[PDB]
Formats: sequence, structure tokens, C-alpha cells
Amino acid sequence: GQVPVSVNYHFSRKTTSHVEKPENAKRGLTLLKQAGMKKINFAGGEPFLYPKFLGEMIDFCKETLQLESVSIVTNGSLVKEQFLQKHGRNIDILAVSCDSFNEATNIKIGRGSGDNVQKLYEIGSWCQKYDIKFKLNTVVNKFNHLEDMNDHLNALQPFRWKCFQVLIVTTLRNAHSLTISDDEFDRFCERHSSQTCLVPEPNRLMAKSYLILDEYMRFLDRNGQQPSKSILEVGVQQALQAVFWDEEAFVERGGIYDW
Repeated sequence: GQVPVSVNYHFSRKTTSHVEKPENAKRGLTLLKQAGMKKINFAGGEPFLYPKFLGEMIDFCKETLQLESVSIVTNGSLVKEQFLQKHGRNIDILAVSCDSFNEATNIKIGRGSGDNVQKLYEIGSWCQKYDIKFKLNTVVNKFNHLEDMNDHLNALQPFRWKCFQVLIVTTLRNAHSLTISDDEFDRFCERHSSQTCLVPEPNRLMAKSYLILDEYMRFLDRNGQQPSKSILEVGVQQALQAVFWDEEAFVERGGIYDW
């Protein structure tokens, strides 16, 4: 460390929850830039629950820090067109997490009830109006691994469709009651082979260099836990050693269900 090119800033957690003051976050992200950060991704709580902060920090990252890439991950429920217009010049990628187009499937995963589907189409279209790359994030699990989505994906034309094989971390067993074999996962990917945006990520080979910065601007370790002290306190490289930072061990948590 040097930090990876990309850092995932989970600036609030899933009353309500702690969020950094804008001056402090502005300072933390500056530290990250000086340490090698070029791309930022706002996750994981639900960023559009806090649009004034999201908007301030998007502008700051693109205008002041001149970052190559500014991404957001969202369930899409609270995205309104006024935000994308006010800030779209500064947002490169908006990823919407969508696991199913069936209301029943969604309820069973722990998300519903729908109908989410028209809102997704609204967002996809606002993305082209405001020059935002439109990405879809899907976790393939016991409940959606037989679903056919080609029609909806042909309509939505994301520039990237990332499909993660579910992985659960540990009275539960309603985990192994949710895993899928690699064959089931592959049969989902083939079922959508006609789909050029499709980027599969199986458990056998997860993306590396995946670093999470939490709502106190602390890093998490290779398991999503044992946070360092905030970079605001000990700075970037000392906080990296505090969490045993190693590019190859920090796999992507996007497909993971952290329980």
C-alpha cells in the first residue's frame, strides 16, 4: 500500500446510522487520492438515502480530486431524475442491484415485494440522457438460478451485467439452503450466452484488490471485519497494514452474503 486504483466507500451502513461530516469525508478522500486512488465507488448502505452527501462527494471527487471514475451502487428504489441531472456530469457508472424480475423470487431472496421492474427501465433511460454508464449487478442463488432474463436484458441494454455466484459466510443452514453448484451457475450463464454485457464471476475465481472503506473511513480486512482505525486518524498506509492488506487476498464481496 499504495491503495488500489479503486476504493469502495461504504459511507453508511445497512435514527439511523453514522455518516461522516462532509469536511471530514472530503479530507479522507483527499488522503486516498494522494495515496494512489483513481476510481471511487459509493456503496453499500443505500447511497440515495443520503443524497445531499452523495451529491457533495460525487462533485468533490470528479471536480476537485479529478478522479478517473466515480461509480454508485444502488437498489434504484430512491433514485430520482433530478439527482442524475444535477450530478450526472460527474457520475461515470450507476450500478443497480437487481436479482430477479419475478415478484415471488424477489420476496424469497429478502428484497420484495416488487414491482421494481418499471423503475429499472426508468433508470436505464435516465442513464443515457445524462451520459451515465448503466450497469446491472445480479447474485445468482437458489431462487433465481433457473430464471430467464434475456428479454428484460435485451430491453435494458446495460453496458455491463455482472453476475455473481452466491457465497454465504457463517441455526442458519438457510445458507446451504441457498448455495448453487458451479454447474447450476454455469447453466445460468449459458442460458444468457446471447448477452454481450454478461460478465460472470464464479466463486472459484473472484476479482481481487477489493478494498472497503467503511462509514468511519476505516478499512476492512480480507473478511469484511476487524476494521483499522480511521484513515483520518492514522492515515492510509498505516491503516492498510492494520488490516493485512494484500491484493490477492482481498476478494470481491459483491457476491457475498455477509452474515
